[PDB]
Amino acid sequence: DSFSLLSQITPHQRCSFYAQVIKTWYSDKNFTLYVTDYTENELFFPMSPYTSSSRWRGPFGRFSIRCILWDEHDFYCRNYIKEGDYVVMKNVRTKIDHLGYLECILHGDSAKRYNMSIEKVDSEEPELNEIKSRKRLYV
DNA sequence: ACGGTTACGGT
Repeated sequence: DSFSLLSQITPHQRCSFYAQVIKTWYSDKNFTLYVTDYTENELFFPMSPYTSSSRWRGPFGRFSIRCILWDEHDFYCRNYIKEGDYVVMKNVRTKIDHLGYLECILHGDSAKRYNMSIEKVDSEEPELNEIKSRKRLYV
């Protein structure tokens, strides 16, 4: 395998990437992240800066992807991965939601068939240098 | 059934 920029991923494949967590949302069914590497993808939602009432502060346009975490991925991350953290996600599955937007999914995988994972990366890892420099262009 | 639909809500 190898890592891809969010700009390079497409629907219905397995992929790995480094990203920054912008937004998290827990429910009693799953844990959801919205992550960016500050590269654009035409299948991402165009986040608006004009919204009345939003805690989103960017990036705006098509720069972030929703990640739905199920089961062990959910339970592990829900009280651990926080907005602003950096993460590395490996071998996750992509699909398209009902409105045609790219989206990434971590199903429960007890049989350990897929080797999926998500861990925090220390804010200072040099693997984050690109995300950090690109971010400079949008702030 | 292996699920949750919409870019907020801020649980």
